[PDB]
Amino acid sequence: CPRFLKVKNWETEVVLTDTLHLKSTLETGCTEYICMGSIMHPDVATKDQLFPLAKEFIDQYYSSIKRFGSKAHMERLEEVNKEIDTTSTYQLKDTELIYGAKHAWRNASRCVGRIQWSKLQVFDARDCTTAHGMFNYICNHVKYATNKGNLRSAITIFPQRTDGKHDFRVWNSQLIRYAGYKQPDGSTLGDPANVQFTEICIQQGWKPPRGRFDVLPLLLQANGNDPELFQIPPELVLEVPIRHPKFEWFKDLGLKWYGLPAVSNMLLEIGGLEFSACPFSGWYMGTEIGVRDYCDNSRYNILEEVAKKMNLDMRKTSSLWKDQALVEINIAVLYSFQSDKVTIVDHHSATESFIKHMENEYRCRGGCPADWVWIVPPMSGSITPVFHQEMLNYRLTPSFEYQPDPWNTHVWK
Amino acid sequence: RFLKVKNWETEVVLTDTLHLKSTLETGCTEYICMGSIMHPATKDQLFPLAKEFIDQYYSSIKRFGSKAHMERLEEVNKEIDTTSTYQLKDTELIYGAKHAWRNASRCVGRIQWSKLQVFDARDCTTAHGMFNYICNHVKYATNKGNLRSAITIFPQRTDGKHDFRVWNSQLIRYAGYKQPDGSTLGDPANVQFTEICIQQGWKPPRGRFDVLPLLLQANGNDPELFQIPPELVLEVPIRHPKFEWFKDLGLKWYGLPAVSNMLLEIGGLEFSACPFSGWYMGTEIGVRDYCDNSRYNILEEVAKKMNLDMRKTSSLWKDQALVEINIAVLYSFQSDKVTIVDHHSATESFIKHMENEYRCRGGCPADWVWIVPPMSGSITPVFHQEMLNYRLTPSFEYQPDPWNTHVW
Ligand code: HEM
Ligand code: HEM
Ligand SMILES: Cc1cc(N)nc(CCc2cncc(C3CCN(C)CC3)c2)c1
Ligand SMILES: Cc1cc(N)nc(CCc2cncc(C3CCN(C)CC3)c2)c1
Ligand SMILES: C[C@H](O)[C@H](O)[C@H]1CNc2nc(N)[nH]c(=O)c2N1
Ligand SMILES: C[C@H](O)[C@H](O)[C@H]1CNc2nc(N)[nH]c(=O)c2N1
Ligand SMILES: [Zn+2]
Repeated sequence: CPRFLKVKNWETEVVLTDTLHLKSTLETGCTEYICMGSIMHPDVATKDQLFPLAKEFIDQYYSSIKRFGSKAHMERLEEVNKEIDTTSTYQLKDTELIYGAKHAWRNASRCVGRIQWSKLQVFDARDCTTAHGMFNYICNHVKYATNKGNLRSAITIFPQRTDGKHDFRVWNSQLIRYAGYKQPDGSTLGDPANVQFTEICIQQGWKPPRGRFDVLPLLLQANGNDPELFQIPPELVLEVPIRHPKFEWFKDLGLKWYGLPAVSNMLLEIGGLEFSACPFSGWYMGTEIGVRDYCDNSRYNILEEVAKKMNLDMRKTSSLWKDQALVEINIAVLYSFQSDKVTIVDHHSATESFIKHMENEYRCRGGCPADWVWIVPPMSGSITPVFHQEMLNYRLTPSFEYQPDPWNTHVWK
Repeated sequence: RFLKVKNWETEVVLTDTLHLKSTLETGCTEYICMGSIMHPATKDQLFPLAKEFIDQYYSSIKRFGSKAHMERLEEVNKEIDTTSTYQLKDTELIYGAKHAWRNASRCVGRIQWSKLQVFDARDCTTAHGMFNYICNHVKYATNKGNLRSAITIFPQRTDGKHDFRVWNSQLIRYAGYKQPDGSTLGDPANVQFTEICIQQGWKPPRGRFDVLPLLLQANGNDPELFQIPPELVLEVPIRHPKFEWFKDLGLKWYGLPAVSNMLLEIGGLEFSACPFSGWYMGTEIGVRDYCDNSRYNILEEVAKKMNLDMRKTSSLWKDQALVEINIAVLYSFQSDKVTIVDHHSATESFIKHMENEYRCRGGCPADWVWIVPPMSGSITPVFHQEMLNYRLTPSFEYQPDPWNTHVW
């Protein structure tokens, strides 16, 4: 592969140069003959597979702290090696675990908010053994990160995978989501995207309120055991009711959303070690709620109803009634959140900060992998600076990875 | 491998087999994806390519291996052998052009692919000849507002020294002027080209919407300036249906979108000059042309006339101005009976087209980065549609700007 790759920004003519891609550790899905950049998703490690993976991580850790080739470095290599040989695995030091987590985020090519990658509170939950313990750890995470609306980014990391039959898993794909209920007539109540999961919860014993915005319980799996249900204390779930700075009628739509975006279904990979339960959270970009959650057809789909109250001609598409309503919904979301002093970032600010971040990363690190398809906001694309920014995508490690839904893989006891 | 693509909104899955046919590169590797990078012959090189195209041609008319096929293969071989090139049959020229459109992964308008009027200009020898051919193109394709897709194909490349080139990147564009006080009049993207015309004898009206002259190079010679007759250049005054003040902004645009800087490749032959034209998707003008910072950059002005609170980004004043500006463009074109499509309709049609292609062709190369409209992304169906990108020939390729390679 070429040593230097150049990326251009077409708005500003700025050309950046990328050397970091050479450290790419895995497959993107693309080949020389086909590109899969718009494809969403394109058993344990052996002693022999694990050795080089850990050395790679450790070397990079000691390289980061400016102690490469030092005594401490070679001792750590020797200690890890002995440990893998004797136990078929190894344990990270707390310093290494934190470094690993921050760099997983730093390496997340699909994340527009990485400017903050080094401010991340890491909670080490590797001493956890039961689902009840997972519940305590998770509640503690929610409260710390919510911080009465002044959100703080954080991750809680459960014990790594051992044999594969003892994984810890949060079954919710996000810590806080709303329930979805399929009706006999085929209409859905709540968030239609979570019908399947809601049904599992009800099967497992959940008593469903059957409202529009019901916070789902946690479904938590410890040490390969069957999952257990817990209700997050309502007082820990910060919520924001959506109103509009102009249309007094907007609050009549009865809309609200949760303040904490917290992904819980991904697998954290550090130095060959797999952390299958690693809930992490930041704060929302407005479009996530105002465009995707509210206006996707297979989601809350409020476009028509908002358009009606906006009194818009809705017979033609070329009136751009959808577009017009979309803007207002997003003005509302950003407005309601700022008013309740709950941290949120609009897509203009977020994308600008990312360009600054990206430029700094080329400077100091020699690149910054980014997935354009995800970075570019789902509205007003070309009026944000990232639309014009050429990006290179590649997978560096440590990383956050997708993994199978656990209800497909679980062996019930 | 058979490859699957899912739409996430409808959960529809299509199966891609067509991709097994490509030989050209995409730019990506197993380890690096360049999906957002804009720009990622002899007797021995030329024949297999020729063979492939002719083969795929006869395969498409259901006469593969025929006597017609075999002789054509023989004919083409003897010709490359003795002349270091070959000429396409007329039937082959049309097919080749239609399929280069059909394979244009960055084009959302491909549902129209086979309704293409092809003008053979391979008999052209001079820039005057070129100007005449292009004027006929503009007049036909413009058609008094009822636009018709077209392509005009000039002589192929021979030796690289005698190249046919249209120098303007598009047939119709507005001039851009560098002001004393640092600002810029007209289209800032065109300032260099605009300057090259002035440096060639173009007397510029120095307006905000001066149609540039044509700059045509024939057979490798110096290019020559020609003014398109104004009655052939249709334009549209932009007005808004509620904001009566909108017309006072003084905005117009041309009706004919016509790319002239690309290279059409067929059977290993290279047509360096092949202006092609369709009709506009509204966002092209409303979002990109009017509101890019490096372009006409009118968001601020419009937001002013709408009296929006422009202090913080989180008011989305920019987004608000954006939607209104686009409503006007669609409204104006529709009011002047000039063909235009809005991004909602174009994307629907494109998804429909994809379905067609998978069904009858086993796939459809598509560049998600380009297909997704530059505003209101995820409320158009293409946002949620996974696309596979790969390079099929015949194809439209980029080429260097002529002012960087030309020996005057
Ligand atoms: C601090 C403020 C943050 C902001 C503003 C932000 C912004 C975003 C946005 C808008 C997305 C796209 C989400 C979607 O479309 O579903 C995203 C994805 C992602 N973020 Fe960030 N994020 C933040 C914090 C974090 C943190 C703390 C982590 C991990 C430690 C993280 C890792 C990721 C990953 C791995 C994805 C891809 C998720 C997926 O593929 O489903 N982000 N981020
Ligand atoms: C008939 C109606 C058509 C519509 C509505 C349409 C739509 C579009 C749009 C919106 C773009 C993006 C342009 C940009 O962002 O600069 C595009 C690009 C493109 N179109 Fe189409 N198009 C049409 C006809 C055609 C025709 C007739 C051809 C060829 C004969 C064609 C081939 C291409 C190619 C090669 C590109 C990419 C150009 C580049 O890479 O700069 N399209 N089309
Ligand atoms: C760390 C982090 C930060 C941030 N701004 N957003 C996220 C995603 C949060 C999120 C919350 N609930 C639901 C989702 C869904 C939205 C719809 N997608 C299809 C799947 C993920 C995503 C994560
Ligand atoms: C065949 C065709 C159809 C269509 N609807 N649009 C196009 C693009 C036409 C077009 C016309 N003038 C100017 C441009 C520029 C706009 C700014 N871009 C950065 C480069 C291309 C593009 C081509
Ligand atoms: C098909 C396409 O890859 C898919 O719809 C992607 C597009 N870009 C996205 N971008 C973000 N931020 N989040 C998403 O879920 C998606 N979905
Ligand atoms: C860097 C990026 O590839 C560049 O901004 C692209 C993005 N997508 C685009 N999409 C279209 N339709 N037209 C364009 O000119 C571009 N520019
Ligand atoms: Zn790729």
